[PDB]
Amino acid sequence: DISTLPRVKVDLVKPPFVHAHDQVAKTGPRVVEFTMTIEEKKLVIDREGTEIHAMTFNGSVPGPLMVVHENDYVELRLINPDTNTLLHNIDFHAATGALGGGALTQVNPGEETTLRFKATKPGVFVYHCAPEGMVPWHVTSGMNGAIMVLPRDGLKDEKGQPLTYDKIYYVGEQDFYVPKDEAGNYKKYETPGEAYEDAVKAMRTLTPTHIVFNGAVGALTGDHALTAAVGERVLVVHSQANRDTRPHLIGGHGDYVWATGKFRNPPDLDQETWLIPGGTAGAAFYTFRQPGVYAYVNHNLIEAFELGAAGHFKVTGEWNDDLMTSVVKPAS
Amino acid sequence: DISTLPRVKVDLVKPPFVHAHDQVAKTGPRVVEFTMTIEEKKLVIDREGTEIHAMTFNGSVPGPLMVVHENDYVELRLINPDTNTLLHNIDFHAATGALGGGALTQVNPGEETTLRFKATKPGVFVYHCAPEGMVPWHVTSGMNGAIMVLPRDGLKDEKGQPLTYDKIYYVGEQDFYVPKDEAGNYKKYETPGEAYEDAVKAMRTLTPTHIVFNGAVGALTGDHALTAAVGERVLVVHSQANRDTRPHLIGGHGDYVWATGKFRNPPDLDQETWLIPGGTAGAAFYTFRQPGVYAYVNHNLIEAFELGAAGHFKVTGEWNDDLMTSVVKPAS
Amino acid sequence: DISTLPRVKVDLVKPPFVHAHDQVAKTGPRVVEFTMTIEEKKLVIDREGTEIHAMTFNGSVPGPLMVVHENDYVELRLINPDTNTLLHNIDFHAATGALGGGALTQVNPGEETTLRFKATKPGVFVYHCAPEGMVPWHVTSGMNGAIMVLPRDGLKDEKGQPLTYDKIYYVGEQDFYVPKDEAGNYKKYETPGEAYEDAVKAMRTLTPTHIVFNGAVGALTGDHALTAAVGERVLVVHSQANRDTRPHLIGGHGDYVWATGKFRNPPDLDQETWLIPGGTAGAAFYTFRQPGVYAYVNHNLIEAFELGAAGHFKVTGEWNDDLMTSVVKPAS
Ligand SMILES: O=N[O-]
Ligand SMILES: O=N[O-]
Ligand SMILES: O=N[O-]
Ligand SMILES: O=N[O-]
Ligand SMILES: O=N[O-]
Ligand SMILES: O=N[O-]
Ligand SMILES: O=N[O-]
Ligand SMILES: O=N[O-]
Ligand SMILES: O=N[O-]
Ligand SMILES: O=N[O-]
Ligand SMILES: O=N[O-]
Ligand SMILES: O=N[O-]
Ligand SMILES: O=N[O-]
Ligand SMILES: O=N[O-]
Ligand SMILES: O=N[O-]
Ligand SMILES: [Cu+2]
Ligand SMILES: [Cu+2]
Ligand SMILES: [Cu+2]
Ligand SMILES: [Cu+2]
Ligand SMILES: [Cu+2]
Ligand SMILES: [Cu+2]
Repeated sequence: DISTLPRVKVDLVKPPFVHAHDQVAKTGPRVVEFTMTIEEKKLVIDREGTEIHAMTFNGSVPGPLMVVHENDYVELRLINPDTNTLLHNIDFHAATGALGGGALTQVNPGEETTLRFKATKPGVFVYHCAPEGMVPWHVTSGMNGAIMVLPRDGLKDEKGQPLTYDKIYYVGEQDFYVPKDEAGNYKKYETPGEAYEDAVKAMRTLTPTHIVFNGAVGALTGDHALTAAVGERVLVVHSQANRDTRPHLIGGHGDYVWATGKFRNPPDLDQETWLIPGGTAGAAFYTFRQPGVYAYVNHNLIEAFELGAAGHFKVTGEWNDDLMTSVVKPAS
Repeated sequence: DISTLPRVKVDLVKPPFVHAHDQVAKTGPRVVEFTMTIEEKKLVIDREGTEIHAMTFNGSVPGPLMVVHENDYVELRLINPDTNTLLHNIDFHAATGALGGGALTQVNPGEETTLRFKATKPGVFVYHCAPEGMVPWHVTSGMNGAIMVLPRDGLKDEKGQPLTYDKIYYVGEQDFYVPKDEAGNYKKYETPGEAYEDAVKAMRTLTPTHIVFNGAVGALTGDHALTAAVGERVLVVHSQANRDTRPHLIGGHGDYVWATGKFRNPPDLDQETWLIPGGTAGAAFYTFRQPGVYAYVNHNLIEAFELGAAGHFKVTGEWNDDLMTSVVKPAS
Repeated sequence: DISTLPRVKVDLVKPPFVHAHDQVAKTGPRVVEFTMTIEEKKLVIDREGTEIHAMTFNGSVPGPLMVVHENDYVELRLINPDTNTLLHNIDFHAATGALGGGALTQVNPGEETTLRFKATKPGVFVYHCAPEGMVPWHVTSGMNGAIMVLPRDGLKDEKGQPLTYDKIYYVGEQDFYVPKDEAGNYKKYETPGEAYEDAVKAMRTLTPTHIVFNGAVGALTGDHALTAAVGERVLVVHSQANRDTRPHLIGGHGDYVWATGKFRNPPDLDQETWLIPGGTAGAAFYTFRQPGVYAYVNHNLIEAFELGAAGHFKVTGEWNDDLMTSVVKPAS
């Protein structure tokens, strides 16, 4: 009887940060209550000032990472304020039935709904908006995030031993398809209905104009670089709701990787790069061994360095000359 | 001595259906006899009426699924009637030697041939036409299918326990490259030789115009939706002879997935989405838990909803409110 | 104390050949000394005579395969002669820290440097140039190769039994983005600085003009076909520093495949085709069972047969009619 279970209210945080949770479940199964408010908003996505009309869960691209344990119930109150213009819904790849929830969560502006589903499978999973007939437009406008369903006894390695992270980050990777005129400059639009056909045309090229982490070129750099210390164990959850990606930590590895995100499977060890298929979340665990700057990229390096799919870690601590050293510095 | 083995003649069926077979082999090794007749034919592939000249095995895109057991012999009589115009052959990725058979099966119009090969490796595998110098043109004109080589003791899970499907479907995914003029409309051609250079030009864009299941937009919908009941175990074989895909059951999962199709490997568990590389067949096993409509898609959602890579399941049975429910239906 | 370890100097060979090494380590850990000299040079990459300005390690595309054992130290002397024009460096995906070495190895023309790193993880790994702000340009100009870090006790199968190759080949796959004018012909450039913006424009299409093995269309064919004999065990290392590929041996299989290249993981068995993500090296082991010509391809068959991603094996020995035979040769 679900009414007999504890309820716990989660207050979400903005990516790449993740709301507080316990890796090993400290309670029995619970109804975990989340609220998200849809926000349609202008977002500047590149250094040139390109501005799009983003469609967001909770004001961010990606939407926030939700975290529960296997066999918890996820109860989401989804709010579509009357300041928005479009119909929206939500599909959880973690859920079973009704198109992941999408068939049950269609909200016009000025409406809300509450969905509950049982998180029966452990893993990281995409969630995204999916209104009938408009699905890729909403997803590729930024309306996607992820949910992590932890095993009740936390993560395990390929031998069944515990893997415990000290820090977790959520990197959402977004492909945008900003319409171009025949000279190649972006077009802008006066209403969503006036934008729709050229959004479809742009999408049908299958060639993103921008591929970004955390909603914009450079978002995970500078004062917003990811951080760690030598010796810290970091889990990086990475999602891509629409297109394949191939994450890579420049100067590091994925020590344990669930490339397709599902924790009942043993992780892949020692990865340089891994393929997260479009429509999937994956997760990589790494223990930092060296300080300094790292780049975390999609290793289509054009996508990373020309289109935006690159962020940084800043790692503090002691340099290990046994692992790497300059024997003779560059010289004539 | 192969002449001492039983022969069994298989009568193939049109995809997405699969000819009758036994999961666990009820006999010793056999020579399994198949016949396919090549048919070049016009096919309408979209709702707009776009018509291409398809190149088919047995009149369908994809060609039919062949099913044998490991260490059976596959004996294929391949017929190229004189009503066709082109040379064709067949390459089985299940086979060993002679370019998968292609070097031994070149048939002009008005010819036939018979190939035998031993199915030494269990899995689902692509087969496709591959005439020297014209390979991607034939494949991307629809001339590809798949063969399933079952282990003699049927499928097994990651722990070695049996996995028995109640139903099986074969979804062939086809990328088409319909030539476009500089305004973007499709061109049509008067002979295959007159079409060849612009087919090559279209292919070299690496951007399909259409990506379809079972040969056309919407083919696996309406009266031709896939079906199941709550509690039924379904295997979905999915092939893509030329380009990567990322299948996903919207509202469901791949409970056990051989993404790259080879049954000696343990399946991946609990997948949301999986990557089937171009040139591969994969297979996903799912037990339905909820009734209703599901969409089965390539989860590049542009490819699914704009280019055609989407089909439906219609599932009968009882709704489980424990797994999912609307707590508060959409309202003001 | 690294100074107490043996040093061994390796003399590299041109791909697809691989310098001599032992699979099972015959010594304790060593400092393995390599030297590479960067060469910027013109290369003709197709049958039409298209000529690009390639950026190479050691004069080849790909750069040579380096081979060490786990927990050896790799000490690379990297030389940038004054006959080159550009700044270069090197990033090893096998290494830990300093962007894989790139932060420590920036060499102007007329400079050299020596980097040492400990090869702590077994696998095949990409290495590539990565100068800040110019990364995809150098990589997609050919400036990438691979390193194999063997387990000290050699390769093992999924059950922990030895896998010993008789021959090894290194296939580097290169995506080139030759700039096109609005009629579609390639452009040529008078200096690297004058080429840079249109190189970036070409790359941003995400559509390679050429995808080649060993630096050119047809490079691994004819007198330069790969060779083997029936019964020989062959390891094919395959890298792609920037874009996904899907290798396939036409007429064969990958009997044991590390698609993402890391030997602590069990190999995938019986693969037809496998996905090597951009930014990764993979390795496939096969025992030949039939003589004749094989094609080794990227199984996007457009990429293989139209853009260049195809090579050949020529295999000597006895034909096995049990595995495959023509029962009735093509006839009227
Ligand atoms: O708790 N049964 O899904
Ligand atoms: O968190 N200690 O494994
Ligand atoms: O190529 N990714 O959908
Ligand atoms: O080494 N990563 O580009
Ligand atoms: O979902 N396996 O990582
Ligand atoms: O039955 N030997 O392949
Ligand atoms: O088919 N019964 O497992
Ligand atoms: O991107 N698939 O070949
Ligand atoms: O949830 N599938 O788009
Ligand atoms: O081929 N492994 O699914
Ligand atoms: O040998 N420690 O990396
Ligand atoms: O090299 N003999 O296994
Ligand atoms: O589609 N490969 O990057
Ligand atoms: O069978 N390979 O194209
Ligand atoms: O890296 N696993 O092949
Ligand atoms: Cu929406
Ligand atoms: Cu989805
Ligand atoms: Cu054909
Ligand atoms: Cu093939
Ligand atoms: Cu360089
Ligand atoms: Cu790299």
